[PDB]
Amino acid sequence: KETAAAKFERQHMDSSTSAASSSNYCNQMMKSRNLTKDRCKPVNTFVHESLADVQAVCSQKNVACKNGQTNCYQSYSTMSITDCRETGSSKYPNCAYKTTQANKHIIVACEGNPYVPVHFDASV
Ligand SMILES: [Cl-]
Repeated sequence: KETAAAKFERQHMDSSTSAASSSNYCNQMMKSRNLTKDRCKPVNTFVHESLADVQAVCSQKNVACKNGQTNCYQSYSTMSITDCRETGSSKYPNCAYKTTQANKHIIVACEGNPYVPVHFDASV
């Protein structure tokens, strides 16, 4: 079984680019991060910052999670992110995503020792 921290990295980290450079980014990344294997994951955000910078959010601003838990943290800085969401043309096995690039604060849920991101809650 994948660890929670490892799953977060696979689903949400893309430090290799500064930003999505085209409309096909999400189609490509959703496939390669294995988020379309058996069904199309409907919504997924990638963060275009270093792993260290995202990990550091777990010692930034403590805020409530949407679900009412208290282990969420909001980045002090905006970060480059890409939101990927399925479009109406999407039909497994031919998933199709809209790519939306933005610079926004991220909110992550943190757990463990080391205390690291395990869920992507939202951007603001
Ligand atoms: Cl997400």
